[PDB]
Amino acid sequence: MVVVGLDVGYGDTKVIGVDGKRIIFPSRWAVTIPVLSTDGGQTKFIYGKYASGNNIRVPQGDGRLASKEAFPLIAAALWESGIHVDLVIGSGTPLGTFDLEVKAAKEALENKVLTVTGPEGEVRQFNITRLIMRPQGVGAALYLLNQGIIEQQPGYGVVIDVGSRTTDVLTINLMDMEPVVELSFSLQIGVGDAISALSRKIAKETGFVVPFDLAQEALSHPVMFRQKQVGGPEVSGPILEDLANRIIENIRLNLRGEVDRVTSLIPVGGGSNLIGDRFEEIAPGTLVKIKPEDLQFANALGYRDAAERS
Ligand SMILES: Nc1ncnc2c1ncn2[C@@H]1O[C@H](COP(=O)(O)OP(=O)(O)O)[C@@H](O)[C@H]1O
Ligand SMILES: [Mg+2]
Repeated sequence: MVVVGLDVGYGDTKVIGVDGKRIIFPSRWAVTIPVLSTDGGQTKFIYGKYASGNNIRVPQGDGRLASKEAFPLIAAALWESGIHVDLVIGSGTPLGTFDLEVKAAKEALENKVLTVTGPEGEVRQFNITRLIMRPQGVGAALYLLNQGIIEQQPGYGVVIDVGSRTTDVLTINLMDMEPVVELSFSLQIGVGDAISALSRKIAKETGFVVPFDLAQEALSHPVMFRQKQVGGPEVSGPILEDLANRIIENIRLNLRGEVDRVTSLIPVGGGSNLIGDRFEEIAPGTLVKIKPEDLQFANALGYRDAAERS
């Protein structure tokens, strides 16, 4: 058994390979720097950073592995995973739809054989034995439980997963690491919002259209496109505080009175890299320390862990 843990998110796909190497390609694949192929040859796509264009595929849901917008990424994951196989895949999808979405994922990948072709004519064949699935938010909880960054006890943990499109909050009861369904939800407010809050912002003062990835970067660090130096953090406050507040307010709205049973607050996901610390005020000195580099990967890391435990 090779074990991979995989997290195909609207923005980035995240994968954890052999001896826990961390692959991660932007979640986008257009048909035509590897061309790969699930059809043996007939068909062929670029993925990741090197797909630019108009007829460009993307995920239309978080954690939707049975989706036809997802396959070429999964395929592309098992590529960069580094099998020198018989793999188990550990993954997640949000709690709201957790059950349906597990079902499709098993139909589309359990006991099936993804056959795939890259440069200089190379076949690789993964037989997928099983699919372990855990809700998004739980993946990240475990991994931190395994690392001792959190521990079991009385009270409730709140994993706040800042994503690219959605912010995904999962209230978990520490006694038993079981999610509290009624106290668990998804905002449709992510990082893009801060991004576009910026691309938009540029032209409405500067002049041209500032494209995706400079815009992404610009949230955390300054930029240049056409010898034009647009972007930077002291500007970026007025955005990310709103992004942050919107997220925060919306959490008080959902959680309420029940914000008193909260012992740990657990910023996770890529965006906690900008507005993470800002989340203390929901319930202060319940924050839980996590290495910046571990934030986009807490879930995948935990989906794989889960995979081994069985
Ligand atoms: N180290 C980084 N520095 C600044 N921002 C980051 C960093 N890593 C991730 N982010 C931001 O958080 C965003 C979303 O996180 P992520 O969960 O990876 O995407 P997804 O929404 O697909 O789950 C990223 O797209 C990126 O803009
Ligand atoms: Mg995500």
